[PDB]
Amino acid sequence: MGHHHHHHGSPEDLSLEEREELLDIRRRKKELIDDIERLKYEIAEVMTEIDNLTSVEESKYTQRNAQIAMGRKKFNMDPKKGIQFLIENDLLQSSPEDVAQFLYKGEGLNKTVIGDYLGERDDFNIKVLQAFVELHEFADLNLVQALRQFLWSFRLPGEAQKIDRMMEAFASRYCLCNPGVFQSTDTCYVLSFAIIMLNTSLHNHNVRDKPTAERFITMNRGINEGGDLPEELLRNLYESIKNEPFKIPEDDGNDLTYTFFNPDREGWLLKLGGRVKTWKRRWFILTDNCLYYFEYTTDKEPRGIIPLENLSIREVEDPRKPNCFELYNPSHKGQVIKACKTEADGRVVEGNHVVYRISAPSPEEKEEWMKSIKASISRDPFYDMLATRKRRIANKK
Amino acid sequence: MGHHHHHHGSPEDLSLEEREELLDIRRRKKELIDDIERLKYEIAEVMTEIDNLTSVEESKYTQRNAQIAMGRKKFNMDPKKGIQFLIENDLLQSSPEDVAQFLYKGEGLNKTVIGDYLGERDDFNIKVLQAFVELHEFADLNLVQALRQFLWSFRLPGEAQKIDRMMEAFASRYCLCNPGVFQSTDTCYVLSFAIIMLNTSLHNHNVRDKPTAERFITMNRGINEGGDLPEELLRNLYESIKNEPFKIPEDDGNDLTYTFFNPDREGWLLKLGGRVKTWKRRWFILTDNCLYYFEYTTDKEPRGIIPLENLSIREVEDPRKPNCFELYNPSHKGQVIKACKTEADGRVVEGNHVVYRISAPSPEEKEEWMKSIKASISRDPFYDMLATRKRRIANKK
Ligand SMILES: O=P(O)(O)O[C@H]1[C@H](O)[C@@H](OP(=O)(O)O)[C@H](OP(=O)(O)O)[C@@H](OP(=O)(O)O)[C@H]1O
Ligand SMILES: O=P(O)(O)O[C@H]1[C@H](O)[C@@H](OP(=O)(O)O)[C@H](OP(=O)(O)O)[C@@H](OP(=O)(O)O)[C@H]1O
Repeated sequence: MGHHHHHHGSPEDLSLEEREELLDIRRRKKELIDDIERLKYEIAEVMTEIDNLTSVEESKYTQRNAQIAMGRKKFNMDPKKGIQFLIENDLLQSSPEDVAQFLYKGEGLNKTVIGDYLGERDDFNIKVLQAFVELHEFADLNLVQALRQFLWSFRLPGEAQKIDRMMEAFASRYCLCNPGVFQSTDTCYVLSFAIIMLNTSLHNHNVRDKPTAERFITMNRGINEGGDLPEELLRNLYESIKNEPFKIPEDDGNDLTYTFFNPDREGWLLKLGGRVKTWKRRWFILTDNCLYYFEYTTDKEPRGIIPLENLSIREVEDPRKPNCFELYNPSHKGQVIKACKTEADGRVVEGNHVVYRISAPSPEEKEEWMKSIKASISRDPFYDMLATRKRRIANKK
Repeated sequence: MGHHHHHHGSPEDLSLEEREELLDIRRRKKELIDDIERLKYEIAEVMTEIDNLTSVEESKYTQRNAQIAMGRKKFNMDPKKGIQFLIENDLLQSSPEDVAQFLYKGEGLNKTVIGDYLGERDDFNIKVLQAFVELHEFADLNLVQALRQFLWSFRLPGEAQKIDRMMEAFASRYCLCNPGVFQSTDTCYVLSFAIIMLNTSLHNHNVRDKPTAERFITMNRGINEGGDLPEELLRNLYESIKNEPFKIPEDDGNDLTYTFFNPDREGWLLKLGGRVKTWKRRWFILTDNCLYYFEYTTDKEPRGIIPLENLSIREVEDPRKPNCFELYNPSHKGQVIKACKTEADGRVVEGNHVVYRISAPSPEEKEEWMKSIKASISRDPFYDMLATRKRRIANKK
């Protein structure tokens, strides 16, 4: 167009050849500088070699390296003994901060053992855990970003009490680094486990219900001490996890972050009677590691309650009913399972079941129920830990 | 056995080949630098070719200001290297007095870096330090006022030997400026640290019990080479610090003047006897790596004295008493601990203890005493240096 000041060319303007040459020269100079730096480093190394360092003349590895290597192996066998060895032999200073730096570096250390050690209730270990989380720089990171760093540094212990200590230290550190984001440490803690469950949900194929961004927003309603967190904040967390699962060190495929299942379920099932083997359709609620069943969805009181403590599942083929499994106690063959139910007259009595045979409406519902029940049983101490924590999260109005 | 931290050596340097290699590397580096310079020249030529001088460009370039700024930048990263750059660029003269004036003005200089440089043991640095203190006028100022002035000029280094050199230089200067105020340099030095400790005690919220003027006065009994300083002088110093904490430049909230804590302890505990296994309530005082115990808080004469050198402490189970710990000699198992105590007849005799078992009224107090005793045993180099000066402050030679 007849105008002025308009290139109407490419996205870039015209370059001049001399300028390009100058740029190339600058690059060359930079390379030369780098080379010089490398040479200087080499010279320094040579000087160190020249210098008298105490050791013996023939040596495959050196004194410091050899001693630290054995100390790391000692740590992996028994963290308390390893730390002690390193301190005694002046390979590591005695303060919680120095020990924490050693653990954070984590060179040649088993990260499961790191987790076992940091999760101990001893006063020294508690102080190391504090310094350990202080080595994680959480300022200006969203909660997932901080979790990614933290969960690279160690492997979560199996003991519910130990998991609690470490996630409490994490949540407290996050909130101090990011003040005003969450109303309480409890909020941060519970949301953290919501993120961990979402990781399992979205990335483990054994989980069929893949929550949407909107669904995850709804699930965390009232988490902020009764209030709701910003929808944008929850979306960023959801999308980060969706895009990339938690990367776990020394991953055995058995990690909590990958196998944190929802232990709760509701729905219709048929159940076979105890002494009298009649099939009845009942509304079932799995909650608090118990299977509650009701005659009608509108009933206030359950028809019966089956504690899942000490039970396991076996699939069975039934002559009449499809998609069957049994709950049974593998330790007490032929013995009645501890449970309660209501008779026709309203009397609450003990159940007469050696086994509970259950039939699901579809193969898919069978698999869902067995997963939920197994999950509920297998991680009960941990779900209990979260439940007692969530109660203090809810506020009383 | 144990090996000494600093080792002695005989001058030997069999690394002729290595040295030669280093020299070769240096030569290569020099060549690289020359090449870089050539490249820069070429770039300049290219720039000239690019530019057409219709006139000359008016952008103020100032080589002298650039060198000044460069020198400061260098100093703040490495004080020795910044000072050498300024000298080579004719912006600073090379005498200790000239370097001292440069640091004393400290224009755009990091005050922590100034302290790092002044504290060094080098012959040149020692001379700079003396000239640096000479540029401070302490005449007609009291010790707090002189300390306010001095502590504006630099930040105290962390190392005990460096602090000592700087505070010795200060105390010497103060006493020359104000003759007759203190009977010795030692008196001035120790009182300076009493003032610093007071600043910490009054102004650091971590110190619970704030000293009164009268506590500060009595704490300093005998400091003037065996005699007391004027009551009103000590009161004036106390009142000045109480009214205004030391103002520290570039303060990070972790300055020595704010964190100079008193580790000495006192309290009632129950102790088990030696030959005769009776439990006695005794008033304990821990100071200068020794545990004293008394019948009454008002006694000057202790019931016993237990030097902590060569001892260790461990928590112990007792059949009857809770919250117990034990002093024992880790290196000589079963050996009687060197101590003295008084008998009912007034004799002083050696103790008969292989261990000193002591019961605290709470688990918390047991933990506190153990921590304090362990800290005493591990020692603190600067606490010890102050202790030494306090011992030399003496009435008669
Ligand atoms: O209703 P009828 O055909 O008489 O049979 C009943 C139902 O199957 C009960 O199920 P529900 O309680 O769900 O109604 C069952 O109790 P369980 O709940 O213990 O299975 C009874 O077991 P016994 O009481 O053990 O015979 C059985 O007698
Ligand atoms: O008071 P009685 O019951 O006679 O028993 C005394 C006290 O326990 C003493 O403690 P204290 O000195 O605090 O009064 C102790 O001295 P230690 O202070 O050395 O423990 C004596 O130890 P032996 O002297 O070793 O028996 C012990 O005989």
